[PDB]
Amino acid sequence: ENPYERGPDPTESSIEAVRGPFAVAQTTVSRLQADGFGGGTIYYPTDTSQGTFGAVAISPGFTAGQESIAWLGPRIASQGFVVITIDTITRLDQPDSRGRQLQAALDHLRTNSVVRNRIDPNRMAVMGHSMGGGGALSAAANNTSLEAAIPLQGWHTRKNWSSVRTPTLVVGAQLDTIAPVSSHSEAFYNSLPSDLDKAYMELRGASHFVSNTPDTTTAKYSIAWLKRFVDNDLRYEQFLCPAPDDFAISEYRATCPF
Amino acid sequence: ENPYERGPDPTESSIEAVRGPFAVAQTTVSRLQADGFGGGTIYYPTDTSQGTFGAVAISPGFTAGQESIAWLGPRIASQGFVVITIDTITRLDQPDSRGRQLQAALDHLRTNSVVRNRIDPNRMAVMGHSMGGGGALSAAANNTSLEAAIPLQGWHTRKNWSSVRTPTLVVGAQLDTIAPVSSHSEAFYNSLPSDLDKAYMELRGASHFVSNTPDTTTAKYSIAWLKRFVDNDLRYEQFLCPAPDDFAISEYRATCPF
Repeated sequence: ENPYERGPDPTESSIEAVRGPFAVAQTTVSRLQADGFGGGTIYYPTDTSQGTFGAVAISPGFTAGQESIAWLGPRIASQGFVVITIDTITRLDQPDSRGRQLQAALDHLRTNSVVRNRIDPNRMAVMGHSMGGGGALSAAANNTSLEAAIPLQGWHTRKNWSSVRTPTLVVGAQLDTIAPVSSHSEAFYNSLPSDLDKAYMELRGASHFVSNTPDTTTAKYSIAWLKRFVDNDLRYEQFLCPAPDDFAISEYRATCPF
Repeated sequence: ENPYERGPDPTESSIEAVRGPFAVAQTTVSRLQADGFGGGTIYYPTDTSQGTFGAVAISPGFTAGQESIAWLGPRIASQGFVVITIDTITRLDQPDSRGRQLQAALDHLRTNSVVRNRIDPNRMAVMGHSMGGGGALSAAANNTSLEAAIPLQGWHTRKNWSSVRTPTLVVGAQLDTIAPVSSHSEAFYNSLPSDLDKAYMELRGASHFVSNTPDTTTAKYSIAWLKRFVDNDLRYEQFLCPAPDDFAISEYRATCPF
């Protein structure tokens, strides 16, 4: 029996829902309380009766604040995760620094009074938009114990991710002109190791900013990826393997079965 | 230019070599000659043309002698370091006492006629196996001027190392049942300050005693860590950031960029 399974068996409706089965609360980490990042908001399930949850840190991109990624916080946490949306030390920080800050935010959770007993500190994951997605890849490259990484329209000068050992879902936007998929997202996917459990999902017709307001395709597959790899939850593989038949997806690759 | 750089530009071959680019000589410190430790062997480079070298002290574990870590002495010294492998005052000394003895051995070097003019006493580091690695962590916490610390399969009853200010590489052995990584090595790493330059390297399939005979993965990354932090040698950051791909490493984390 998988001890990390949380919540009832999933369906298309359950993974598409704006709020999953877990009621959520939130707490604020001030810039002064944040060591190594710019503060953030932690969203967590209030129901502790099924045990501890994996933890996820999410970074915004260049010039952006938590508000550009905030919707992901409670939408993911309500599926059974402790999720921190961060602000960066400055909004001009580059991807490598964003990766250091994502790790600092995860480590903050280990001692945070509100959530220390709610997380399984051994099961953590990273996500981010654009430079924040470059930061998520950097954080995985620097920490092979992370269970999942999800760069959303990621931007980074670093194109070679052969060092990553963390299952990674790369989400590109077809019409992205800021972090074009050919030179960013797809290049990242192609340099991740052949053997790694990974996937590439390109969002049809989407601009670079698709992640900055609610997008059901982004949410449902991020949830499935986090469930499958943070929780080792085999109930969620069905949404990723084989490729889903989804008009919202213009290209797809995945190393199924995982 | 960094005045502390020593030796040719590094490669995987050079950091993996049993003997690096510097020829070495040795001198013995008798138990009677040793103030605050049980004696030792000092290995040092004979090439003085680049100036003085940083110094490193290495402690064995409980019940063990210098011979259980001796191979590390000339292997590290041949990369450009003055390295003393110690015996402890008694074989039953506990971790904090081993830390005091590591510092005493380092402080000995400035009084030793053979090597006193070969060292930079402002650039020193500590290492040790099991209780000796607990001693290295203690010595680091108790001397914020130390430049690097490397506990190898460290054992300590103290799990909270939040006061350490010295860049630390924690080397775990995946299958260790004596100082299991979950309750020793990883607990130490997780409690080191988030802001500290630090790394955790887990040796795949390794037992507690992997450090007691030559292990190339242990040597190469210890050398890279000492270079990066004792010498501030940026030529060695490439081996530590991002996670190396070695098969012999089952897990790696580091607070890159340093």
